[PDB]
Amino acid sequence: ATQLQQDLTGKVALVTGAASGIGRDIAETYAKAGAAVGIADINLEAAQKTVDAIEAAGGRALAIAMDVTSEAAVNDGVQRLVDTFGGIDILVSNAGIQIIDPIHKMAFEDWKKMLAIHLDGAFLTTKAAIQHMYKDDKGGTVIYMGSVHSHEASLFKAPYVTAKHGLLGLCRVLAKEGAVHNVRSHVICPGFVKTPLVEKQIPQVVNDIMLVNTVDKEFTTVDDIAQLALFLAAFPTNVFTGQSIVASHGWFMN
Amino acid sequence: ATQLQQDLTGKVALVTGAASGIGRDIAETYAKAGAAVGIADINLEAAQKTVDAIEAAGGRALAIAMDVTSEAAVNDGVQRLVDTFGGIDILVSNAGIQIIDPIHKMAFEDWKKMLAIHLDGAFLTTKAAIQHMYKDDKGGTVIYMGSVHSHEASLFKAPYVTAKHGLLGLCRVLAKEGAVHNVRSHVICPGFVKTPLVEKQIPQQAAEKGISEESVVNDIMLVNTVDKEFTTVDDIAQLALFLAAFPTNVFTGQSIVASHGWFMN
Amino acid sequence: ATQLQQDLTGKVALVTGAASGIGRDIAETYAKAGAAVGIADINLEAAQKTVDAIEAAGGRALAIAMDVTSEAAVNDGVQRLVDTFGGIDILVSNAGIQIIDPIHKMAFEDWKKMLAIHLDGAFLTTKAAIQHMYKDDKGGTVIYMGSVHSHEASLFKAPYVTAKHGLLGLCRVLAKEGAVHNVRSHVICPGFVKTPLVEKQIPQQAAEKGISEESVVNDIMLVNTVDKEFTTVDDIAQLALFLAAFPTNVFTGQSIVASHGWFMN
Amino acid sequence: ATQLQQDLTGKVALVTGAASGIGRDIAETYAKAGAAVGIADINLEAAQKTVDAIEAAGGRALAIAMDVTSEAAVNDGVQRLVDTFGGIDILVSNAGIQIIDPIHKMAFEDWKKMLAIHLDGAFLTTKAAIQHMYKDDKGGTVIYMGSVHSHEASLFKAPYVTAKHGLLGLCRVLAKEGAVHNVRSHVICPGFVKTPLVEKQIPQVVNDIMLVNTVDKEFTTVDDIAQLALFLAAFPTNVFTGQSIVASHGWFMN
Ligand SMILES: NC(=O)c1ccc[n+]([C@@H]2O[C@H](COP(=O)([O-])OP(=O)(O)OC[C@H]3O[C@@H](n4cnc5c(N)ncnc54)[C@H](O)[C@@H]3O)[C@@H](O)[C@H]2O)c1
Ligand SMILES: NC(=O)c1ccc[n+]([C@@H]2O[C@H](COP(=O)([O-])OP(=O)(O)OC[C@H]3O[C@@H](n4cnc5c(N)ncnc54)[C@H](O)[C@@H]3O)[C@@H](O)[C@H]2O)c1
Ligand SMILES: NC(=O)c1ccc[n+]([C@@H]2O[C@H](COP(=O)([O-])OP(=O)(O)OC[C@H]3O[C@@H](n4cnc5c(N)ncnc54)[C@H](O)[C@@H]3O)[C@@H](O)[C@H]2O)c1
Ligand SMILES: NC(=O)c1ccc[n+]([C@@H]2O[C@H](COP(=O)([O-])OP(=O)(O)OC[C@H]3O[C@@H](n4cnc5c(N)ncnc54)[C@H](O)[C@@H]3O)[C@@H](O)[C@H]2O)c1
Ligand SMILES: CCC(=O)CC(=O)O
Ligand SMILES: CCC(=O)CC(=O)O
Ligand SMILES: CCC(=O)CC(=O)O
Ligand SMILES: CCC(=O)CC(=O)O
Repeated sequence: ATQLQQDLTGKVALVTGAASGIGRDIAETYAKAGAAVGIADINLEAAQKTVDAIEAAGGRALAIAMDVTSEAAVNDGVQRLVDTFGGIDILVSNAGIQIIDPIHKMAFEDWKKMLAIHLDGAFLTTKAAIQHMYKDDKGGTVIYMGSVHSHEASLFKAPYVTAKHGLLGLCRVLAKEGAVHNVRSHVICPGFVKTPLVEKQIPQVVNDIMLVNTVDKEFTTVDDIAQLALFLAAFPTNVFTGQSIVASHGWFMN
Repeated sequence: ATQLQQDLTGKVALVTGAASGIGRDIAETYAKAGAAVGIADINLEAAQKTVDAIEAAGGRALAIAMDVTSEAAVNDGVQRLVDTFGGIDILVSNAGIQIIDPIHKMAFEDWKKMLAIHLDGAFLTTKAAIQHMYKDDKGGTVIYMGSVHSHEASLFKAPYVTAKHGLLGLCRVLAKEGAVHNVRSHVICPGFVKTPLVEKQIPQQAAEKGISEESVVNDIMLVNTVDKEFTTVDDIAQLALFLAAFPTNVFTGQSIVASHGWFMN
Repeated sequence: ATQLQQDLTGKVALVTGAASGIGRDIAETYAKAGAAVGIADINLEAAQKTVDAIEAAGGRALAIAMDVTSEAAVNDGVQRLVDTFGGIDILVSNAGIQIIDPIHKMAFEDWKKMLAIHLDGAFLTTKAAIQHMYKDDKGGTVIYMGSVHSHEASLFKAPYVTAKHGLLGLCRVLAKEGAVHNVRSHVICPGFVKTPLVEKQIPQQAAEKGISEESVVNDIMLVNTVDKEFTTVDDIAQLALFLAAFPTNVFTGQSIVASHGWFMN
Repeated sequence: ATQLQQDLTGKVALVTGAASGIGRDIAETYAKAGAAVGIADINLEAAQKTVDAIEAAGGRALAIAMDVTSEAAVNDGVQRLVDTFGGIDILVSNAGIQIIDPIHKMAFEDWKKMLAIHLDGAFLTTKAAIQHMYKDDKGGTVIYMGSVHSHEASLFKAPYVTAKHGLLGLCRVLAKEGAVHNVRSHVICPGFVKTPLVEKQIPQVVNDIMLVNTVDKEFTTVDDIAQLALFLAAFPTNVFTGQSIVASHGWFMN
């Protein structure tokens, strides 16, 4: 007989985009599970508010100014975490934005900004993290925040769908490369969640366009994603390495 | 901030194939979490041994003689569980066998036996279970035991690969039909696990091919893992408990591959 | 610089379900390309009508009474084609029916009938065909008629979706086993095609739901196409001829979806 | 009864990376089928040699200097084609390179160069092409050159696998957006082909690493890919819009 593992005591996690939404719930969930957590965001003030809440709730956290499009900012922020907490056991590459336009109208600047945040961010944070994890084959976990848009398309989201599909590719290479150093990789693929990234979109409908391909017309929640991220991060074996897991109430059945 | 849910207190589960291997660990893990478990298997005596181990640890279980190929045996055993513990919240359709032969040699009766156990067993237990779960839209969880062989093929396993592919289809239909009744469906897709279904295969293939058992394991069975590791019964029982206990229906219709990087879904 | 190959001169094809719909067009298209075609279907008279149209256009065909659920009927009909035209180069396993009911209402005998036609029919015709194709490693092409329902689910179609998922598995195993004998396998996955199997469904679902036939077509059947278009029998016959005539085994084990953007594979 | 369609008489195609390998066979195949073909390459001299061969073989072609990473070079080259032949009916986005390194060793410059060629090239050529195709809903075909690495990973190819996965995403969005203007999109996914991109790799093995996941230990050929590209380009209906088709001798069964 067995039981679920969820203790991250002694572990150090870095979550990008951790000032808000899904990242913030993953960070606070990891801190409640006993991890020391780096709150990495381009918004340093918002990151420090998250850290203050985590510390008041009895956890350990560090606010890290990090534009994930910048090699220097990624390398310096990972080093700050390692200097502060002694290492890095978990990376969640979660920072993201949305920019909506049809391909024939979309600015090339907006295309490149989307790939810079979603794909360059994923590459830079992965490379920095695994350089530490590969030391003495101690290993670690890398989770990418994908989407149902890793697996299928929607109108007017060309660069987002391109990026979220690409994150599967990066995850699958890291599973192969990382195996020899005890590094496992996963992609979590949510459906729509009522974060600021989405409550933004609703004004600029729920049952008829956004939840139309769910089986039950339910939003995915931040706690759905944070529970799956804790289950993966705490998992005692590398059995899930290379996998994507869709959390979408039946929108794309993987 | 949140945390994992793993409490099945007050829940009733039926696990087919629970005398052995993956099903036995899922049943014992569900009982440890507070579920009452129906142990459904071909022989009452073999099922009763799993019941004995659950009762020794302070859990509640019932041995159910159920050949999942039989409509009457499936209907009668599901009714016995409901009559005993008051309902059914969780079905795990897990009973299986392996018959190995290339298509051009495979006996038609072996093809039919394989689809009956894997596919008719999944239909019959599903239909009997959701009759109860659909009542007053109480709802429940149906888990199918698929495989990496739900998603790709291996030599000499046509009916097995056909069946494990088919179970994704049944799960996807049940996700759509069950939603209005609070029924969620899932497929767990293990890589090789060293149950008796596999431990039998190792000496056999070593002798046929005239290679070491190490070669069978490393160059044939685990050749497409990234790390040359078997999946374990505890891997699959932890995933089954994570899904059975999950507080929302967010995973309904999904397959999750637990294979050490053999087919990256 | 290259060009398409579409010459089947000197080839012998067997198409199951070729009295009607998708199978009839594939058979007539293969004959036009110079193949001799076995028209296999439940009734000799219905199959003979397809043979009549092929002969009128200057082609060679044979009506074969074959219930693909029967091992003896399948073995006897494959032998008749081989005895008549000297061999079998191409199998298209296409015979099918649709039975619509939600899982909780579906008769077990309807589940079993569906898997027998789609899955036992695919095993039996495959095994009988490759006995011949494996001789002297002459080789050949096996095409399964899958569906979008090979890859995703719809309400009330559990056995159909289970079967069409299963055919991907059988195709993937045959790709691995057949390679050493120059046998290649493929699954064609159409969206909705207005054959009699579908034209029957439109009035029926309009009457049950109390909606227009336009609504059945646009809001139910084609709702997940990008352009609200049916797939056609000529779409599927052109893909079948492209695959049957292809000069290399480059597509072996693949499924190709022909669905106007309904499931993008 | 029906038959295969392969006549491109009256049609205008643009193939990127058309000076060499798969692109060159697609271009010459389209020209033999009666299309006027733009031979778009960063190597203008190599492009003009391809054009000379096509013209001597009795076809129509135009050499177009085009770095697909450059918005200006893409827009100017598409306009040159349209000015010369009267429009654009077919785009094959095929230009590519390979850069091999593990994630922990890979230069960030090499990551960005790979995404610039594979993904920015695809975006820029698509946007330019569909602006013409969308005029009076005349429509057209866009084919991306993916890979088995659209669908699964190999060691030491993080940016390539990321890019080829991303091309599925872009194709699936264009199928949805393009449908209202009679534009269809496809991805062709070859396994290994003995082009210069690969005969390069063999020195720097065949049966045991490169063809190990094929069912028959065969290379994919340039004519395999060119036949599939002609079959799609000539297809009388939009039935295959949004689809990827794997041509790999059983390496990844889609
Ligand atoms: N909300 C949804 O429906 C949904 C669904 C599936 C996937 N996603 C993905 O989840 C992730 C998080 O999205 P969210 O909904 O929580 O959004 P959010 O806007 O609530 O949070 C995103 C965070 O990323 C930060 N950020 C933005 N650009 C950054 C940069 N260059 N460097 C560092 N930090 C940066 C923002 O400041 C913010 O704190 C994204 O990758 C998104 O694509 C969201
Ligand atoms: N072991 C593996 O590597 C592996 C990997 C992937 C999937 N699976 C699947 O896991 C499931 C469990 O297999 P396992 O490895 O634990 O094997 P196992 O042999 O240890 O257990 C299977 C159980 O099923 C029972 N069973 C067989 N036919 C039955 C029938 N008609 N009615 C009722 N019970 C029946 C057996 O008696 C046995 O107790 C099967 O569906 C199998 O295909 C196994
Ligand atoms: N029409 C669609 O929209 C569609 C879409 C995807 C897949 N399909 C598949 O295409 C195939 C052909 O269907 P269709 O639409 O042309 O239908 P159809 O009814 O026009 O033709 C099916 C043929 O199969 C024959 N058949 C049925 N049971 C048989 C058996 N036991 N033995 C031998 N022959 C038998 C029928 O007599 C008939 O001639 C089926 O496998 C179906 O599932 C159809
Ligand atoms: N060869 C294979 O095994 C294989 C397999 C699958 C996919 N692919 C893909 O097929 C496509 C063609 O590859 P190939 O093997 O024919 O390679 P190749 O090297 O033979 O041809 C590539 C061509 O692209 C051109 N090119 C490079 N950078 C460019 C740029 N910035 N702008 C414009 N043109 C540029 C080169 O000059 C060359 O003429 C690529 O996208 C590749 O990823 C190749
Ligand atoms: C990917 C689902 C999500 O991130 C909402 C959106 O599509 O903008
Ligand atoms: C998928 C089931 C397994 O790992 C054992 C088998 O293939 O016989
Ligand atoms: C997939 C077969 C089809 O389009 C008709 C049906 O679903 O009944
Ligand atoms: C994608 C297959 C190919 O392009 C060869 C390679 O992996 O470099």
